[PDB]
Amino acid sequence: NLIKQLQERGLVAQVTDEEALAERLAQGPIALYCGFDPTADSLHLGHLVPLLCLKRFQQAGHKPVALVGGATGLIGDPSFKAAERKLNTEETVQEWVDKIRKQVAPFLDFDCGENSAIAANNYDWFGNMNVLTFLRDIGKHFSVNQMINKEAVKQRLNREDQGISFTEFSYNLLQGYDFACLNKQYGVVLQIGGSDQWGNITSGIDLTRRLHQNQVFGLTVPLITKADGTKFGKTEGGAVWLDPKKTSPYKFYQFWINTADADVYRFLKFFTFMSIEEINALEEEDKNSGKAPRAQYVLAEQVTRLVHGEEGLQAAKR
Amino acid sequence: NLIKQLQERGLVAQVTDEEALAERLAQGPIALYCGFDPTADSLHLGHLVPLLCLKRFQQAGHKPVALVGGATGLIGDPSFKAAERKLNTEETVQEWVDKIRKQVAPFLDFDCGENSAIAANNYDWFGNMNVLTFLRDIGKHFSVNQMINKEAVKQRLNREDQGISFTEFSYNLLQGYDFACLNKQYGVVLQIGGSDQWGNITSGIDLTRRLHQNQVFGLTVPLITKADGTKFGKTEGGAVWLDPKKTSPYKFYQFWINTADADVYRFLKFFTFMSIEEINALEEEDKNSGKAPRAQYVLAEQVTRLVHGEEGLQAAKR
Ligand SMILES: Nc1ncnc2c1ncn2[C@@H]1O[C@H](COS(=O)(=O)NC(=O)[C@@H](N)Cc2ccc(O)cc2)[C@@H](O)[C@H]1O
Ligand SMILES: Nc1ncnc2c1ncn2[C@@H]1O[C@H](COS(=O)(=O)NC(=O)[C@@H](N)Cc2ccc(O)cc2)[C@@H](O)[C@H]1O
Repeated sequence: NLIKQLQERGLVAQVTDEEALAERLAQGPIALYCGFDPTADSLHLGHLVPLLCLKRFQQAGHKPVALVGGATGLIGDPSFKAAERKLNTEETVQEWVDKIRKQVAPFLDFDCGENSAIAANNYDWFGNMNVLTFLRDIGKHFSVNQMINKEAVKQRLNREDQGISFTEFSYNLLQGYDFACLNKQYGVVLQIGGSDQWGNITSGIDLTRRLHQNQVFGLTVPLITKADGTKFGKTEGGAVWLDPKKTSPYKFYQFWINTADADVYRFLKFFTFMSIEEINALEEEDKNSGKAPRAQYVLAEQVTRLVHGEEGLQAAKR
Repeated sequence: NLIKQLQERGLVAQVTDEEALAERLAQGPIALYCGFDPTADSLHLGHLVPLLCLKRFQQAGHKPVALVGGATGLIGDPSFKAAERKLNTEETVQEWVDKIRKQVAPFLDFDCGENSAIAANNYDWFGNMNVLTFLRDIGKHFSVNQMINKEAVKQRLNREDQGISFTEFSYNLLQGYDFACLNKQYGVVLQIGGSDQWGNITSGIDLTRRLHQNQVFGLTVPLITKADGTKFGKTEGGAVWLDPKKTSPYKFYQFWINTADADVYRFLKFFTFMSIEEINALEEEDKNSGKAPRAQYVLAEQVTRLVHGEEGLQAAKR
């Protein structure tokens, strides 16, 4: 039902159990979540993909759970990460964490009644948890042998000079517990994220089973990348952030206008909430027409409105 | 000096930096330590070897530091262990810690003067340590790449019949920190133990250097075994404990008095404080004499007195 709708938009990289998941969603409204680690004082285009999916699920009658890694942001996710990561101060991260929680709120409904979104921070439980308690209660459920063969960290253990500290090596467990922890208190039976989080989701699905005996699910979204294969979220000396202070609403609207034809339509399915029909109708429209493709104009006005509202939209034109 | 003296009686299997350690020991009195994890309500003959070396070191004017792993006892040292060591309740380990601590006290002098022994417990700094603090403050200094090639655990990894959990895989770090922690609060520059503890000692030496820029040392005593080869401190009633309640002084004395002629002398160098001379004069004595080797007698006399004193000695004779 819903999963297939997302597949139409091309926002479905993988699914742990496409049938049971599709069935559970049928039985009734479920609660899912997606994590966001503090690596800056603001999120960017890349992050906007998963976040938007949550809203998609919510409009479908589901309850989204946007979580901020106040704790995981202090260790670093090595998932398909070329090299080690910086250990930001406990204060700097806290400052960012508080900026993310507020930057995410507007994107979700926090009072729509039943499926009201909920903001969570893994620091709440990892920020006062003992080390021995962690290793014992959570670590005993992990095999180093299989932790090594996980793609997310594969290269980092085999390769020439790609190493990995014990710090980021345990990240997997942290995000793993998060799933179970959220499932235990909020009944979250689904987690979504980029294709690079598949390994972390898996661990979360497994742990939850041997911890609460609950069949949980995971759904990764494909990592968005420009047709010209040039990553995403970043352009020149400044990755397009969501904070209008780091990326002027005017500079934001311009970024979309500059979208290549080989992407514009694919981007509309990923960053807007337009029915796949009116989107394909727009493509077939720009095709037959001998005029300039108005797809970008649409794509720019849509996203700019979602991130900066009518205000920023009118600001990007003055 | 003292190093070679220990070599004379085969109590030294490995030494990190024999040279530097030699000069340091000569420079003046130092502070060493040896850990003993609570895996039972009592210690056995095997644990007695390293414990005695602490006193031997103390008689040399150095200060021994007998540490009880009130925390590590909850994790489990996998050093050269084929299987996963089951987890004991904090209530049980705590109950064992007290017994071991009081059982160790007698063996060391806790009020002779300056070189008074110290009773340490890693639970003091690991029991109230946040997981996030541990993972980064310590974990960042450890490389999974080299943790995997560690002899102590290389068995549990490169096998398809065995396996190691994240719990015991993180043990090394705990012991590593202990050395650094002790060196920072007591100035402990040396750690001793069985050859199986070499890996844990080394890790504690590099960690101390990376966190305090100090050069500590490590010395491991050979894992004493029986001539035939069978494990040491193991009989039909299980193992030979230092706890009278578990192993009567009578049964304790009989174990020694029944020592093979090929071990009786080594054991005298390992379990007693008789000068290497009188020990050799004793061996030379038995060598050529129609009588029966009185080495066994001497052995059972000495050891039994060190573990159960006069009371337990006269108890074995009745
Ligand atoms: N270009 C892109 N296209 C699609 N998705 C993208 C993307 N760029 C980033 N993302 C996704 O958007 C999110 C960005 O935040 S993130 O720093 O990568 N998140 C993480 O690293 C997770 N470990 C955070 C986390 C998740 C769950 C937890 O229980 C705890 C922590 C991730 O889901 C990432 O996969
Ligand atoms: N038969 C034997 N001959 C000689 N030495 C022996 C022996 N049997 C055991 N030993 C040694 O005597 C001690 C017995 O206690 S133990 O439970 O094995 N100790 C451990 O496992 C350590 N990991 C404990 C530890 C040590 C230091 C720390 O900072 C923290 C913990 C160890 O040093 C062991 O190597």
